[PDB]
Amino acid sequence: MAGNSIGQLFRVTTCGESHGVGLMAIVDGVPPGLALTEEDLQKDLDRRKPGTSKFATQRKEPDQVEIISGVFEGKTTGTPIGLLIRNTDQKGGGRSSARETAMRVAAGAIAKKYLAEKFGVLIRGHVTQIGNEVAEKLDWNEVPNNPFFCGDVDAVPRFEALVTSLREQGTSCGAKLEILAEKVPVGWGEPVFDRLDADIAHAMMSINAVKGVEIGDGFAVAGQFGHETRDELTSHGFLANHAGGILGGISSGQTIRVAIALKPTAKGRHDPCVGVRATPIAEAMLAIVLMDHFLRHRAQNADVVPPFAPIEP
Amino acid sequence: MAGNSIGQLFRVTTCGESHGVGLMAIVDGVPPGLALTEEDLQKDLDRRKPGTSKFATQRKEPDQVEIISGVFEGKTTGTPIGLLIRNTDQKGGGRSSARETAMRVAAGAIAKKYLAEKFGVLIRGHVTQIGNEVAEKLDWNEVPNNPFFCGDVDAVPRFEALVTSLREQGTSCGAKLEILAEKVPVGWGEPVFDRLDADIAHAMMSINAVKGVEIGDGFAVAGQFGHETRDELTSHGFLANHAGGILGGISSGQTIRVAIALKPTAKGRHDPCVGVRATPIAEAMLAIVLMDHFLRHRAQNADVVPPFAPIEP
Repeated sequence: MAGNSIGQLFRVTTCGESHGVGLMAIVDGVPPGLALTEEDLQKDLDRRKPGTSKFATQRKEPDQVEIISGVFEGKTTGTPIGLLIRNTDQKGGGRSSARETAMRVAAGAIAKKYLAEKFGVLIRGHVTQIGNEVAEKLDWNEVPNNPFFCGDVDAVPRFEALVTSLREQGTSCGAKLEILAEKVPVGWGEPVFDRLDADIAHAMMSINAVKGVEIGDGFAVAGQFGHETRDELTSHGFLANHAGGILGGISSGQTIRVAIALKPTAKGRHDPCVGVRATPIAEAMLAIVLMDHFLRHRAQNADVVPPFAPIEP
Repeated sequence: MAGNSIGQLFRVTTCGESHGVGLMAIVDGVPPGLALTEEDLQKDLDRRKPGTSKFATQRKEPDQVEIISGVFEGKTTGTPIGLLIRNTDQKGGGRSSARETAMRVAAGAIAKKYLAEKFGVLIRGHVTQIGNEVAEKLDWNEVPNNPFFCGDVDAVPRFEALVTSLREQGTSCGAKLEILAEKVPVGWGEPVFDRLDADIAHAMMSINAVKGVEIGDGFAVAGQFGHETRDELTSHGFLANHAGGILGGISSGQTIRVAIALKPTAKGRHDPCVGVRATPIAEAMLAIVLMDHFLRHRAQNADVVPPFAPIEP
């Protein structure tokens, strides 16, 4: 069955079998005035498989999302937004689990686009590891350039070789993704039980191969020592973002760092690392949580008193 | 300034400031007929101090939980159960935060008893690592013999040396705890968004200082390769809980394995590794989610029927 809803104020409620007739979502709480169209959503959808009709050799135009309510004349009305995908599962039956993820990613798209305009929040994820290959550096312009979402232009070949290797031998490997949210206003999160890190973990943990979630330095913290605050020299600065942007479960101000670990996954099926495909959904999940908490934080302000630096519309 | 509640069927709602008059919870959803008095709760509350006789230079009584409603003649009636702790702030000297943690432990104590009596579920935690010291073996008998919740009697010496140093040096260190849930029935959890692992993670992260949560093999999984090897005479059995007792977001029937990483914090009240005192609260939170998913699982179906299982009173 299903626990098919997520969010208090930004709410996504869904349904649909991968083999069923179609897939649906109702998304509540998105304020009126947001330019929004189907294309905005597909573009994130189609990001899940980074091919055009290019990617799978003879693949069709993919199944397309349709906005059924909530948008008037290109803009959000501020009523509940309905999404539909009709499954053109072309007329033992298998199942492709990109259909099971669609509604999340279409909804996250809505929360991304809203948070980018309003705040310039930018939510982006990259695979740091596949099995025994690690990326060692980050270049945002590189992650779209290779089919692993890898920020390290020199590991891409090494990742590529490991994928080529596994394919040969009827195996598959684990993955670790990092997702970041930047330009996130301070103060979001709801201790005790709805800390921003908690909802994040909750949300990420809805993705299927996930075995862990961490925030900031995450697990390394186990081995660390409390050597961060009392004495400085003249130059130094302790913005290492050890907390990964959440402290006491409310946003810092700093970028938000979350990592997750996806496990290995069971004609030639080119399996081998389905985990990299989780990036756009991991990005989706984070957006959905931040939007929810945006709305909660606003609902708890009689009205605003900044603070806001030289302004950066 | 709170999101002060957790659960859908087993629901726990709280309030109380540490220097407020008192602390309260209202716990919803416990079936009638569980044997319950204040003592079943203090035992758990008083476990935040592995030694209560074992204290630095003086100890108060301490502070006693009172059950306000939902029990008759020693038994849950099935009505919401009210809990209160009146702060004897005493009307400085010694100040502790054990207070923001009490209603959680008290309510976990309840979930825990019900699970223990009904399904014989066993939820215990142990500290696997403090700073640079790691414990190797687990002997449940050891766990309450030391003040570290440590299951390895050869690590106790080392943990003691480490902590004794750090306190005189004035340094704090992080910890890593493992919490286990044994004899948990198969079936529990609610995908897509309320998977058991998602709600575990969510809950673990309400504990301050947690920077990571992992299920089963957890972060090891990024570096792993996949198959159920193999077809030959010796090959590894599926029940090595790689999954830590959750599959596709629902309990497997295997033991539930959860690890969390807690970061270092910052007269003789110096907390070098407060992380170890989090063990009872991680037990409570795991009990609270389990209890919740039990009821939700009951609610889902009209008729329970085999497997025969172990449902042991």
